[PDB]
Amino acid sequence: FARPCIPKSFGYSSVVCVCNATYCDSFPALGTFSRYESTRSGRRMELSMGPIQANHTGTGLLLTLQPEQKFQKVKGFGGAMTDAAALNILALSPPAQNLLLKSYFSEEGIGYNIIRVPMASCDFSIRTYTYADTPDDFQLHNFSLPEEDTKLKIPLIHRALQLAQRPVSLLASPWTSPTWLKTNGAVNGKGSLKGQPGDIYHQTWARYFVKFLDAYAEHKLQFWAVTAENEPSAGLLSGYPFQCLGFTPEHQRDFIARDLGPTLANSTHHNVRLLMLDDQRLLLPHWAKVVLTDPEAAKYVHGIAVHWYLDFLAPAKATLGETHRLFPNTMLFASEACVGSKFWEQSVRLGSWDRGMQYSHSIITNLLYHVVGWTDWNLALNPEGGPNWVRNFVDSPIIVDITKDTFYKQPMFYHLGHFSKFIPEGSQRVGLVASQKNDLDAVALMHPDGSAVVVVLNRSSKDVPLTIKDPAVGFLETISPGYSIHTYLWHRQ
Ligand SMILES: *[C@@H]1O[C@H](CO)[C@@H](O[C@@H]2O[C@H](CO)[C@@H](O[C@H]3O[C@H](CO)[C@@H](O)[C@H](O)[C@@H]3O)[C@H](O)[C@H]2NC(C)=O)[C@H](O[C@@H]2O[C@@H](C)[C@@H](O)[C@@H](O)[C@@H]2O)[C@H]1NC(C)=O
Repeated sequence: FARPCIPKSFGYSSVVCVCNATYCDSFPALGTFSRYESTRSGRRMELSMGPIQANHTGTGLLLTLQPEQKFQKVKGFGGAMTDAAALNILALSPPAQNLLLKSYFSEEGIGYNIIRVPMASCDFSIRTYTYADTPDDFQLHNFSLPEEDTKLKIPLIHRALQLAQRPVSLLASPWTSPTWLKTNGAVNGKGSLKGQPGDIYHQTWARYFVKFLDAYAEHKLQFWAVTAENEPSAGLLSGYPFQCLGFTPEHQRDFIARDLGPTLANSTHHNVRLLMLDDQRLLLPHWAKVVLTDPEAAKYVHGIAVHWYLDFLAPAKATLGETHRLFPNTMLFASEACVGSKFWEQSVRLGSWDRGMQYSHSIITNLLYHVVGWTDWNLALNPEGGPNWVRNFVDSPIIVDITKDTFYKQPMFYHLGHFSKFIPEGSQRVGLVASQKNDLDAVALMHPDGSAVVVVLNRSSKDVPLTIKDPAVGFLETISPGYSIHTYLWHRQ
């Protein structure tokens, strides 16, 4: 049954939806379309229908589908299961925990199909650890998963998979290696692996990845992909305040070529995809050129992961678009995003419409430039945006209010849902052209069954009447209200 949003305002531009132990909000014909609408004024994925008409006339804005122009296939959408997300979720009563996970992972919720999992601690942990902290354990004999994995992350990831109808892909990323493998002997700061790729430090580090995949397999979890390192550029930066491990693109190239690729290929986990970069898109296309023009590294790289944080410095055509033109067979994937990280921003703005529009504007732009997936950061945080051992607080689509056993679903959650619920793995992006200049962001995709989905974000405050033309089925006449977001679905059969 469709239970509606319980709105609550916290003084910002829109409302959150209040969920608790007993209550959370939840969820065509032919010649007919469905519309799902979310507005700043408070509408939350509201369903409505309309006719696909045969003829159309007028000089209004027209968006024409080009279903014969086929682009990338979609891997999917989801978020990260950090220690911080696990702690917050486990601090609710079990019925409330089930409503939180169902929100994300079930068909009654928004159908996430990706989960990013940090390999040992990052800033969103309450302590500083790796899986092999015993000094000079080159053998990795004292390699083990702490309670953070065995009592927190793993059981939650299981509950998620149990609630999913869609098959879920796990993605793993390390922030730092054991400190005895690092030039600087610390989890943070400027510092990289000692020595040079091909050597004992590097074979050990590669072996750790396999050790990690082995331990997760023992608990019956398998990975779709790993990244070669979270934000390699970080550890190049003097003073870096939290867990990091620096690689120049050359160093990453040679690590993948001589150590990490071979070690994964020779393992039971040879089907695991390796993704490179896992950093700002401004580093593209340079990094892809350095890594992929080496045939010894190229043969191990399935794809390129990007983070959104310096987007403003890096227009998508010159970065994502140029990477696709040079390397069309190496998928681009967005693996981390969050709002509220800028020193001047308040970490959590409960009910922020603006932050929701940032998510959807990013997903659309990324999809228009060949990106196959998009992953949020922390699945849930507290009202302060934590916890986080260095107070690097940020926002999250779900905020958990522990002392009240309630959690808030923010507009980011819905802007995300507009994609994740209606764009399953295997969907494919198709062309869409606009009849004239406009302030909308729009993308069209084809489901595996051939049915259409179109998402329209209105970045301006003015209501925009428009028409969507599907070349051999008809016309959808609709209105896109100011600031709103719409998903349209229709069968082309
Ligand atoms: C979990 O959240 C739910 C939904 O928000 C809480 O229950 C709801 O409780 C509200 C008010 O407590 C209730 O309200 C209306 O009717 C009033 C009289 O006509 C009117 O003046 C008022 O403003 C409300 O519009 C609403 O009907 C109800 N929602 C549903 C569908 O249940 C729930 O609360 C607690 O559990 C039940 C038994 C509830 O009715 C309260 O009496 C309880 O204290 C939340 N749980 C907790 C722990 O807060």
